[PDB]
Amino acid sequence: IGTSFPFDPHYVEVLGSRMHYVDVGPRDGTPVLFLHGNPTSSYLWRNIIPHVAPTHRCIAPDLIGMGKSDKPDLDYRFEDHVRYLDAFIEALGLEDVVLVIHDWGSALGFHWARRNPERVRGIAFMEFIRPIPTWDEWPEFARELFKAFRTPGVGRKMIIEQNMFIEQILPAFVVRPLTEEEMDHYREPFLKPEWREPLWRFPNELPIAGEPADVWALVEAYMRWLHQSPVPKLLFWGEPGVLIPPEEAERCRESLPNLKTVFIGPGLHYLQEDNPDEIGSEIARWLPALH
Ligand SMILES: [Cl-]
Ligand SMILES: [Mg+2]
Ligand SMILES: [Mg+2]
Ligand SMILES: [Mg+2]
Ligand SMILES: [Mg+2]
Repeated sequence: IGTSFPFDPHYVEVLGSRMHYVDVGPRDGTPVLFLHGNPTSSYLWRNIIPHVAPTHRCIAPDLIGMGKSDKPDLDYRFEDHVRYLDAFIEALGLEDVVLVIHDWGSALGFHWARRNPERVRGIAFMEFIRPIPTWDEWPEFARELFKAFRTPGVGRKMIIEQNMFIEQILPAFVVRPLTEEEMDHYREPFLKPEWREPLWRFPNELPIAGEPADVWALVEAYMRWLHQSPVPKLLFWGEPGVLIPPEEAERCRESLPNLKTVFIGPGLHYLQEDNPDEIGSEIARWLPALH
C-alpha cells in the first residue's frame, strides 16, 4: 500500500479561496469525482486513483479547510462545504460525473446527486452517512468518543486541543496499522490547533436523533432519493465495518435499486487504507457499463 502522493497540485479559486485537487487521466469522457470526508483529504484516494486514471479522468478535491485547500474563516458546517463543493464543480466546468464518495464526502455527493440527478452517471460509495435515529443505533466502536465530541466544551478540547480525530479516530478506524509516514500526511493540514475547526464541526453535524435538524432533513431527503433512483450504484463494505457492518450491507442489497456490492475483506471505516486495490480495480471494472 503506497504512502507517497505523486500527484501534481492543481488549484482553482472558489468563492475567494483556493481549493487544491488531483487531476489525472484522459481529458475527455465522463470524469470520476472522488470526495473524501473527516479528517482526511485527497490523500485517502491516492492508491485508488491509479486504477481508474488509465481509462477516466480523476478529480479529487480537498474540501475547504482540509488538505492543501485554503482555510477561510468559516464555521465549516455542512452547508459551508456544500457551497464550496458546488462552486468547485462549476469552476471546473464539469457537466456529467461519476461520484466516488465516503463519510462526509458521501453526504456531499448524495446531496449534489439529488439536486443534479441528470448529471450523475453512477455512484460508488462506502461507509456513508445516513440518519441514525438513536445513539443505541450509532456504531458501538468509539461511540462514547462521538458522544463526547458533541458535548459542549469537552468536544473542542478533544478535537481542537488534543487532535483526537487525527491521532485516535483515524488509526482506530483502519484495521491495518497506519505508518508514521501516512500519519504525517494526514497531520500536515492540522499542525496548528486553530486549523482544526472543520474536524470538530463535522462530528457536530452528524445526523443523530434528529439533530442538527437541517442536516437531518437533507440526509433523509437524499436517502429517499437513493432508494428511488435508477442510477447505477456500487457499494464497498468491510468487516466488521463501522457505519456499514455486514448486516447493513445486507439491508442495502435488499432495498436499493441497481446496486452492486463488493466485499473488501477486513475493514472498519477508512476502507481505502485497508484494501485500495480491490476498491480501485472494481471501480475500474464497473465504469464501462455506465455507458
Ligand atoms: Cl465526523
Ligand atoms: Mg487567495
Ligand atoms: Mg493538469
Ligand atoms: Mg495552503
Ligand atoms: Mg488483507
